[PDB]
Amino acid sequence: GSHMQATWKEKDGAVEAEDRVTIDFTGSVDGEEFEGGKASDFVLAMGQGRMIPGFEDGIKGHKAGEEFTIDVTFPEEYHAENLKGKAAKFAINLKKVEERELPELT
Repeated sequence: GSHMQATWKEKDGAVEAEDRVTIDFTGSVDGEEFEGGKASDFVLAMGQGRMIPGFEDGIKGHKAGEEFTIDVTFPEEYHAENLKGKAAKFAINLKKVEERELPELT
């Protein structure tokens, strides 16, 4: 299945200004893990997808293959039809942290 819809050009080093890490986590919200209560290949954008104090903490993008637990709650603006206003808790495990650069930065 060779196609590749999305475009990526991330290197193989640590986290950078606006990168994208690969993390797997499992957590609950009000004491009960909802939909996203469990993620394996969670592609986080370091400084793109409103990296909140929670993700910006553990999922810094410095420990490729780490296992940590952080809190996460999405603001009133980050209301995505999938996880909008998700005030929950997660236990994540960092992995592939590279330097993604979709938009041309001049």
